Amino acid sequence: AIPAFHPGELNVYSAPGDVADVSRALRLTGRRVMLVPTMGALHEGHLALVRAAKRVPGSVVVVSIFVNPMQFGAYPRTPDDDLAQLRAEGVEIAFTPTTAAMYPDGLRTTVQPGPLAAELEGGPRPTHFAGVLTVVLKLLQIVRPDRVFFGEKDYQQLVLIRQLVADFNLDVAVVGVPTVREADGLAMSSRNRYLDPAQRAAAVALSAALTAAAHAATAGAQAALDAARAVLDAAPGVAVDYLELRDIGLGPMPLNGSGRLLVAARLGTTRLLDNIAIEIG
Amino acid sequence: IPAFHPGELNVYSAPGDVADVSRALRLTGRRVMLVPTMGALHEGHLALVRAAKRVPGSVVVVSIFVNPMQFGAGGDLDAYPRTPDDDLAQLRAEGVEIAFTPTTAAMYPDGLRTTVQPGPLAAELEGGPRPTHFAGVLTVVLKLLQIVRPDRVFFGEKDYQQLVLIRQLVADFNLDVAVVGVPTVREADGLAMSSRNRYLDPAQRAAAVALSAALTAAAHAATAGAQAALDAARAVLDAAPGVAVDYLELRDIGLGPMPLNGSGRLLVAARLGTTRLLDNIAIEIGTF
Ligand SMILES: Nc1ncnc2c1ncn2[C@@H]1O[C@H](COP(=O)(O)CP(=O)(O)OP(=O)(O)O)[C@@H](O)[C@H]1O
Ligand SMILES: Nc1ncnc2c1ncn2[C@@H]1O[C@H](COP(=O)(O)CP(=O)(O)OP(=O)(O)O)[C@@H](O)[C@H]1O
Ligand SMILES: CC(C)(CO)[C@@H](O)C(=O)[O-]
Ligand SMILES: [Mg+2]
Repeated sequence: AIPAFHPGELNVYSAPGDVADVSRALRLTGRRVMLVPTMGALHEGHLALVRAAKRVPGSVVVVSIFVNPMQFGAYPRTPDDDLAQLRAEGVEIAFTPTTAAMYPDGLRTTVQPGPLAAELEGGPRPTHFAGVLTVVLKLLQIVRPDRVFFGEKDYQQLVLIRQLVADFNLDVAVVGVPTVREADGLAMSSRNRYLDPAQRAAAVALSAALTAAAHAATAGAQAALDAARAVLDAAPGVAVDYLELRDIGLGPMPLNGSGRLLVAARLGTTRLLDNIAIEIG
Repeated sequence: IPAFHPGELNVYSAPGDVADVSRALRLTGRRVMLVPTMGALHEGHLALVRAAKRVPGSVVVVSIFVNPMQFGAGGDLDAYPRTPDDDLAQLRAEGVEIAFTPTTAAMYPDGLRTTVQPGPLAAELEGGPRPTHFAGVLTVVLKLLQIVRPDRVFFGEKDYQQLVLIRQLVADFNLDVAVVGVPTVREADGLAMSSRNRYLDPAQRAAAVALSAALTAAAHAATAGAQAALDAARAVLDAAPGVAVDYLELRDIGLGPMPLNGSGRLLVAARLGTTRLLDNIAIEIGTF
């Protein structure tokens, strides 16, 4: 028998088989299942993902809350508050599995990403994306959503998930949602709370550098890169790990055309990242 | 949706075509059965097909694809037997409605990019000397399952380690498909059917009976314990001319990090000339 599902209410399921059965039943009833993968501690950035999923006609939104140990090398856990926010957004399904339910046999079969996973964010964390793709593949198989939502803020992650979907012939649409930003441009992130006042003010340099580059781009790729570097060079205590212009699939940037500029920097012990669309010329 | 002529063999090479047809069939209530093969079909494959065919209201999809990823450098890939015409004739004779025959470019348009990394069992037995073989197998099977989205997928017990690894793949990635193992089909004297049997000359073919003879002798000797079972198999293999044993191992049925306790599987791999043959059998320790 299919588990109970109360429309218009937030239905919480912890067992994978339960959400799998409900999702299947709902799709048969005329709903389009939308999956929004999270690790909890929800903020406006996550709500933008949720709102994107909810606006699809016939949508039933499934928000997974799962701190995936495999993508780590202390993590904030606010169950009650996260669920309240989801209820406030009109989300009808929350999937909150335990590590044991997701990995009943430990790490055995896993996903091995292509070479892009060793670059950029993969430099300091070479096994991070294998963890991300493995848990995302599992969530996709459990929930079987029509569309899955990820923030553009973690652009490399978004691109790797598009590679996962294409490479494994997955029947799901991957939707990238624009980065939600604080009033001064800083990309919203749970980790921002760790920045002291001086670091928080200096942190504006990442987004300022990216938007400066996007507008400098009419003058060419070098102009865009040099403008971004100048902005980052005007900030104290911002240790840039990388500032790279690539094509939209993160391969080498074209002579002209569309691309993406990505930056990551360390402010004290907090690593921040950001990125932006760039049109060369 | 491409054309689907019921009661006839429909051949599709494009992944999108078989995906669309399978989806359409599933939507009308028919249950889709997938039998993955690398072609060069023989009675062993037909047993998988018949097992699939008997599921009520099923539509059977047999994929034929010599997967380059599971072959290690060498002329192994080029040497693999290919008999496409006889294969399709056999499927028609079996009443199969769908054959999926993708091209290498359709399956690997981006070369080897995202792939499946099997658990530790993949580095053992068959994987010892071929460390990337099972990643090739699991990657292609994962793709075939996503393309066809069958309710059940059929594999032969002959390649027992492969069957176990596919069950791991399905469990580990939460795949919504039932894995069905089908008993090994054998020639009248016991030889496990295999497309590689065609490389045994008359003498090697005669000597090859030793693998199955050794396994069945071991299964009956097992009432006396594991040592008796293994020694009986070894004696039969040792009495066989021109049979070079690669390995003979008795393991728990899951072939995993668990000691043998009552129910096991005895696996053997041996070379007759350049032909490497495999076989395995269920073993019950201390049971008559
Ligand atoms: N500002 C933002 N705008 C849009 N999506 C965002 C976002 N911040 C995070 N997301 C998305 O929310 C999902 C969950 O990612 P998390 O890492 O759990 C949250 P986070 O804010 O990035 O925390 P973190 O600072 O610990 O990394 C991802 O798809 C992520 O890209
Ligand atoms: N004798 C047999 N009985 C039952 N299933 C068999 C079988 N021989 C092969 N199969 C199964 O048929 C499927 C396809 O395997 P193939 O590699 O295409 C044929 P093969 O005969 O095993 O070729 P090979 O000798 O070149 O390895 C596998 O699931 C395999 O285990
Ligand atoms: C499972 C399989 C069809 C994958 O190519 C192949 O390994 C085989 O012949 O068993
Ligand atoms: Mg994050």
